[PDB]
Amino acid sequence: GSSGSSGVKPPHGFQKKMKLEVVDKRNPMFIRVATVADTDDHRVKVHFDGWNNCYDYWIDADSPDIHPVGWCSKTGHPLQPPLSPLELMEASEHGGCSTPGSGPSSG
Repeated sequence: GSSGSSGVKPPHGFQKKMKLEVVDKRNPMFIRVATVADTDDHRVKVHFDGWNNCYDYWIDADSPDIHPVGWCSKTGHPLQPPLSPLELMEASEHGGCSTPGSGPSSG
């Protein structure tokens, strides 16, 4: 492709498959990383890396709570890391025996 030209303007100013610091609705004093899954007319589905998709919610891209990647420095507020690299591992069925990890020693 890449044959021609196509210029347009953004609806709010956000993109998909990107990162952004979102303020936990339930906790306005806590912020974590997010991932723009889908950008609506005037909204954007912010998905918290790890946190069960269910958590995901449609937040206004123009919302004052929404902050760009690096808003922790601007204001100087501490950022909290997302879920563990094992908490997002779903549909993991392990069908096999295991060995006991216990057995002290004394005499």
